[PDB]
Amino acid sequence: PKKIVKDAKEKLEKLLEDAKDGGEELALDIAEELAREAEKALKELLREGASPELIVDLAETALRALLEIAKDGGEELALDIARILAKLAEVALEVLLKDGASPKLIVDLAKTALRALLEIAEDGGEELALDIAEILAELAEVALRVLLKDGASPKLIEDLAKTALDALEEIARDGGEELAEDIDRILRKLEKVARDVLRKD
Amino acid sequence: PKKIVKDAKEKLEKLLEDAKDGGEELALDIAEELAREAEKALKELLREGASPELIVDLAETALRALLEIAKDGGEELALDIARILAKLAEVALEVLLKDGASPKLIVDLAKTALRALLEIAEDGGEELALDIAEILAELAEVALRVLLKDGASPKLIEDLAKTALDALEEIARDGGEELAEDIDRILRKLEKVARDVLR
Repeated sequence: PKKIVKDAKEKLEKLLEDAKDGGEELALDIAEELAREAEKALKELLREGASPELIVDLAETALRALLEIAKDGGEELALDIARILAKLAEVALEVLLKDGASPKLIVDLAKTALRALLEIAEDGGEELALDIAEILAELAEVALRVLLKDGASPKLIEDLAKTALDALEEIARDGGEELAEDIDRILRKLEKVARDVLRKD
Repeated sequence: PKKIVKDAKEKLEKLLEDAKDGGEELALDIAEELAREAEKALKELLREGASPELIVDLAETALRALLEIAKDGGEELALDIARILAKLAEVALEVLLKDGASPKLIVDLAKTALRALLEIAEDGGEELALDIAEILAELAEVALRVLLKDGASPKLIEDLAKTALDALEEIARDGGEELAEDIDRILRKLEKVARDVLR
C-alpha cells in the first residue's frame, strides 16, 4: 500500500537520474525500464488493495519522469518517449477502472497525461506535433471509454473531451495551414468518438 | 488495507457468535459494539489508503452480521438493528465517497443495505413495515445524493432509485389499504427526491 509507493518512487527517481544528460540510446532503455517498474508497481498496488488516489499519485509521478526525459532530448527520442508515456497512461487508467476508481480521479490522471503530451508537441517541431496529436487523440479516446465503463456522468465525459479538443487546437495555433487541417481531421474524429460515448450515456 | 479487513472480520464474526440467539438485551449491545467496531475499521481503511472494494466487502459483511441478529429476534429488536444498520451503511457510503470509489460500487453497497432493510420488514408486522420503509427511504436519499456527488451517470442514479422505489412497493404488496397509502406518501417523497437529483 503506502509501502509500495515509497519503494516505487525511489526506483523511479534513481532511474530518472540515470541517462538524463547521459545518452539518447541509454535514455530510451532507461525509460522502458522506468515504465516497466511503474507498471509493475501499479499492478502491485491493485493486488494489495490500494486506494485509487495512491495509484493516481504513482502514475502521475512516472508520467512526469518520462516527460523530463523527452524534453531535454531530441525529437526522435521525444516521439519514442511519448509512445511509452501514452501506453503507461493506458495501463494506469485500466488499473484505476479495476481498482474501482471514481470518475474524478480518472479525469485527473487522464488530464495529466494529455497535458504531458501537449507539453512535448509545443516544444518540438511541426512533424513531431502531428505525431503527438495523433497519440493524444488515441489516448483521449481510451480515457473517454474508461470513463463510460466507470459510470461517469456526461458532465465529466464532456469535460475530459473538451480538454483533449482544446489541447489539439493548442497545437494547431503555433503551426502553418498544412498542420491546421491535419489537426482539424483529428478534431472531427475525436468529436465523433465523444459524441458516440455521450449518446450511450 | 488487506491487514485491516482480516482483523475486522474476525472481530465481527466473534462478536456475531456472541448474543446470536443469546438474550436480545445483550444482542442490542453486541450489535452496537458490532457497528462501532466496523465503523472504526472503515475509517481505518480510509486513512491507510484502502481500495473501494475492500471497503465494500467489510461494510457488507457488517451489514449482514447485523441482519442475522435482527431476524432471529423480536420486532422491537429488529427495528433497533435496522436503525443501526442504516447508520452504518451511511458511514460506509460516505467513506466510499471520500476514498474515491466508483459509482457502481456505491450502488452495489446501497442496494445491499436497502435489501437488508427490506428483509427485516419481511416476516414482520405492518407497524414494523412502515417503520422500516421510512428508514429505507431516508437511506435511499442518502445514497442517491452521494451518487450525485461522486459523478454518477443518470443511468446508475435512476437504477438505484428504481431499486428503492420497488422495495417500497414490495412492502405495500400483501399489506392493508391503510399501509398502502402510508407507503404511497413515502413513495411520492422519494420520487421527487430522485427527480431533483436526476436534474
